[PDB]
Amino acid sequence: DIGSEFEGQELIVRAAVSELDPSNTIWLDIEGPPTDPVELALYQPAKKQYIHCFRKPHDEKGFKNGSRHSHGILMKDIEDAVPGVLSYVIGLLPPNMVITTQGSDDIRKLLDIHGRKDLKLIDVKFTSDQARQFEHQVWDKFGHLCKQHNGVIISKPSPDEPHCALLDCIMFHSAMSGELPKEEPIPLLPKEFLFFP
Ligand SMILES: [Mg+2]
Ligand SMILES: [Zn+2]
Repeated sequence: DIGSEFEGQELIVRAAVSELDPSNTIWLDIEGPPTDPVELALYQPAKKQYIHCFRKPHDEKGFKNGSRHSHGILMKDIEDAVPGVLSYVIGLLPPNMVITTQGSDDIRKLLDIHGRKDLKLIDVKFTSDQARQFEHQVWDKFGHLCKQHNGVIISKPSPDEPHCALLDCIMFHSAMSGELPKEEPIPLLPKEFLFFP
């Protein structure tokens, strides 16, 4: 408990989680399977804020599937992610918090694995077309928020846009609201802390 080389990261995450208001809508999305997640985002539109972090997968062979066909995150761009950050964020979430999601199955599993059966999920149950209404607009306006999706998406016309946990949250909220947010949410976790020097 005393002397950790990751004391800073821990304090940063604690400070970020303390900013979450359990009275407001909070979105959560992950990329990667719930057993080996590689990207996590929480987004609270009412406070114009988000928590966003990464982790290196433990199953590198399995990671290839999501990388090529879903999220487009290359191993090179997350191999230096500080381990445990993603789990620490989940561990700190307030008791019994209501979390908004699109497609609850994998998130439920993720949270259950983390022993967070107390967290409650709303699934907005969008169709794919509904969920991604604002995809191009979100990448145009907010794409600079995540530069970690550099792999071309293969179809197992034109390549699909890769899925980013953060931009997914933003575009899902935009779909629910009918419009993109006023302007630019603010990161609660400084990017430089998500990765090894
Ligand atoms: Mg997603
Ligand atoms: Zn991303």
